[PDB]
Amino acid sequence: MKTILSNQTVDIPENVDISLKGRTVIVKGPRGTLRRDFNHINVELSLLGKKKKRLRVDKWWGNRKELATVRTICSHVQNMIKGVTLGFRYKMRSVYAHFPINVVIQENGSLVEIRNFLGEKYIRRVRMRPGVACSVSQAQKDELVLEGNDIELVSNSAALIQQATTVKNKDIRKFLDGIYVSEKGTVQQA
RNA sequence: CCAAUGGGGCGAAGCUACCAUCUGUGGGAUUAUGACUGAACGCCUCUAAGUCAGAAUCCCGCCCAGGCGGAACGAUAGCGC
Ligand SMILES: [Mg+2]
Ligand SMILES: [Mg+2]
Ligand SMILES: [Mg+2]
Ligand SMILES: [Mg+2]
Ligand SMILES: [Mg+2]
Ligand SMILES: [Mg+2]
Repeated sequence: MKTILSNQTVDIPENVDISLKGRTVIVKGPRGTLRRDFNHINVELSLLGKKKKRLRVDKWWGNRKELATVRTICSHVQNMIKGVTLGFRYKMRSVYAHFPINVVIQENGSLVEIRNFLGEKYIRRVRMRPGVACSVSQAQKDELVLEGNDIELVSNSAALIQQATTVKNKDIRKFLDGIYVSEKGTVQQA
């Protein structure tokens, strides 16, 4: 079955300016700008109102798979609003039974060195995605804080570190060592 | 000198032996898999749209040949313009 119309709307905070170049969404906020291209989805984007702006997503004559893309766009656009206003802050804890995991931040938070992971002599060097900054946590021991405006870049950056410290040829239910994503917050709490 | 290389010792050059010696190499997309964001299904979800890492595999490189396939350049005798 094709549905005549399926739509959803997004509310834009006053401090965020959204402009459309076709299906390219440009969100400008206090923390910067994010541009995402949605040309791989056949939807219709509309900006409504002037005082309280809104973004509308329309899908005319959509089957089940095409209808599922309508909310996906809204959620991405909301994350972009969240990124440019509050930012994204993933925290990671390093877990170890015997060998402390030493983390050194280089290149202004764009490179992470991991040493002595399960006692390995090999040094792991993880490169953060552009626009993502890693830093050791002054508040807690054995913790990292990744910050950025793009949720996917920040969360991909953290996945790289988490998968860098993988245990091999052991029972990973026993050998639990590794750095893991422990919290998903925002840079500015508001 | 002859004995169809008379026999035997040592033996140049050449050839030749893991029986001596030397040299044997880099990327790309990715598989399995593990994940990101994320609906579908207000939650969840590696998947649906989008995204990441990924290998004796695969393709290429390096290497071997070099097409009824080209190229630049030289010189061109009764011959070119
Ligand atoms: Mg064992
Ligand atoms: Mg005789
Ligand atoms: Mg001899
Ligand atoms: Mg590769
Ligand atoms: Mg996959
Ligand atoms: Mg890849």
